[PDB]
Amino acid sequence: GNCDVVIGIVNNTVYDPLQPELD
Amino acid sequence: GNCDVVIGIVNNTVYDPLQPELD
Ligand SMILES: *[C@@H]1O[C@H](CO)[C@@H](O)[C@H](O)[C@H]1NC(C)=O
Ligand SMILES: *[C@@H]1O[C@H](CO)[C@@H](O)[C@H](O)[C@H]1NC(C)=O
Ligand SMILES: *[C@@H]1O[C@H](CO)[C@@H](O)[C@H](O)[C@H]1NC(C)=O
Repeated sequence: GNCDVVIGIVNNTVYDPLQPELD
Repeated sequence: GNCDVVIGIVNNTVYDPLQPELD
């Protein structure tokens, strides 16, 4: 989904640890 | 497994998110 439908929402960054792994 | 063992399996491409970032 996109952040244009959900009734209650917040802003935080999903880490996806692989970026660290790649570098 | 190996592709031969399963029945009705269809040739297709599976995409990996990690490879693009690495390159
Ligand atoms: C009620 O809940 C919504 C999320 O569904 C939130 O945006 C809102 O701030 C809340 N308001 C009150 C008055 O509880
Ligand atoms: C699926 O059904 C068709 C019927 O035309 C058949 O040719 C095919 O062998 C079947 N798939 C199998 C057994 O995986
Ligand atoms: C595609 O499927 C056929 C099934 O007859 C197989 O012979 C062929 O090797 C497959 N293609 C691949 C692995 O690229």
